[PDB]
Formats: sequence, C-alpha cells, structure tokens
Amino acid sequence: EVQLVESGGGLVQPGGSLRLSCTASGYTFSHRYHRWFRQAPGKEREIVAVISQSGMRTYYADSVKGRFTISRDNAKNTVYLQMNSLKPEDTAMYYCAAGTRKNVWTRQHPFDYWGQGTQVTVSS
Repeated sequence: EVQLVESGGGLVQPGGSLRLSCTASGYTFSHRYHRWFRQAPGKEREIVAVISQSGMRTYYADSVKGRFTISRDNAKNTVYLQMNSLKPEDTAMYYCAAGTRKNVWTRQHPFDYWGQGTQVTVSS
C-alpha cells in the first residue's frame, strides 16, 4: 500500500512556528521530489516548497522564503516543512506530495503520494 502520511499542523499565533512532516510508505521516498503546497478556502493553491530527492535542491515560494524550510530525512522516509514566523496569510490546509522534478504529482497513482493535508491556522 502506498501512502505519504502527513502529520503536524494546528493553530498558532502570528510569529509562531510549526513543523509539518510526511512519511512515505510503500514507495521509495528517496526517489522522489517532495513538495508542500497549501490551499485556503478563498485563496488558490500554492506550492510553497520543493525538495529534490537527495535534498540538495530546495525551492520556495517567495512569500515563505526565509520563514519556511523544507527538509527531508531519507533514512526516516520523511519530508519536513518547518514553518517559522507564521503569519495570518499562512493560514491554509498544507499538503505534502511526492512528485517529479517537474511536477507536484507523480505521473500515475498520484493520490498515493499525497498527504491527507493538515490545517495550519495563524490567528489574526
């Protein structure tokens, strides 16, 4: 069975920090780029962070640059999103996904590499 199992999230005050994780099962985690994206009701989806297989390449949405850090531990099959300096505009459902270097989703059975999502809310 293949899954990317997400955890973390919650409600914090502006300036707060949260760490999200996702842990892969049933697929080789180290073979895939992973990303975090978020979606709020009333805002469109946004990829906020991308990490390459080895973790050597990380890219960030400008809006989270220097506040969020994507990292991974291939040994633990786990990708992280460290979200520091949270702001109200960070409020959203956050999802991790394994994908390709080009794309947020894998080419097939993409739902198998997609975290269920966790709410992150930064109170105003």
